[PDB]
Amino acid sequence: SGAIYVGNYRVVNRHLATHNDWANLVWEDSSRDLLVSSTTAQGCDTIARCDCQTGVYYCSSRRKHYPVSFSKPSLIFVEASEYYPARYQSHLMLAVGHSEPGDCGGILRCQHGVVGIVSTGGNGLVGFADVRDLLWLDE
Ligand SMILES: COc1cccc(Cl)c1CC(=O)N1CCC[C@H](C(N)=O)C1
Ligand SMILES: [Zn+2]
Repeated sequence: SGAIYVGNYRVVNRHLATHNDWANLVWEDSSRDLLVSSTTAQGCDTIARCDCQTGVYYCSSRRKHYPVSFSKPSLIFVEASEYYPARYQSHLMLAVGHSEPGDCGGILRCQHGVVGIVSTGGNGLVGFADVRDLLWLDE
């Protein structure tokens, strides 16, 4: 579990979105595992606007923050699941690190702010859904 609260928006993994999230829908992309819904209160999360490849993410399964090196956002193959058929997920960044299914939602940050959220993992790797290109989150 986990969300990014920036201004009047809540950004969550599309596979984990609630009824409230779909009833207050702004944007959703199944191929990115992202869903953005509207909130009635203000959010103070800063979104990073950068090309950073290092940062720190929260791993709920270890109750710990881990520093990571990660790749550029890209189309990576993701295996089938109860949420999606086997497909290419776009805007995905991979890093070597620990993750478990309940780890989706954990925030990845750099010196400039929120980079993205945990969306995939397995085999000693963690995948992050990038949010740095969604410029409308701050406007
Ligand atoms: C079950 O595989 C692992 C293993 C380690 C870590 C993790 Cl987060 C998972 C879960 C995983 O990657 N999923 C399940 C939920 C939807 C994700 C997606 N974005 O398509 C794909
Ligand atoms: Zn950065």
